[PDB]
Amino acid sequence: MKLLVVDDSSTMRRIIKNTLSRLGYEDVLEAEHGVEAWEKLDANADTKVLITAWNMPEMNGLDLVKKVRSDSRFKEIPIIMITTEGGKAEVITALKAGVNNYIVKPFTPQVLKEKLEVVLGTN
Ligand SMILES: [Mg+2]
Repeated sequence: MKLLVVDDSSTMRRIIKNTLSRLGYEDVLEAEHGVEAWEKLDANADTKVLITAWNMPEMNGLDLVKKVRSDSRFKEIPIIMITTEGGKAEVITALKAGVNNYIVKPFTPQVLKEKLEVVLGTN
């Protein structure tokens, strides 16, 4: 169960990684921007779950998600967006692009655990 977590906020990366860890998910690769996230996906196609923010330089997560969905080896990859984009327009925009679960920032560590548990259960 190989996860890639993409967020330009290093403390958010920390929280998601620790929370994944507490749910029994240890094989987490990180990225800061959509470009590095795409290169990582592209070079490590055995990745199982993409977790991405939206707002970031060097390609936003929306364009990251569309680029992932268009790729022939990532059509069924589960995509979780974790974003401050709480507006429904953005939720709609993102499900349209291929986002499968949407978690809205901000959250307590314990709220993130409950919410990731809903999507991923434990491993
Ligand atoms: Mg936040």
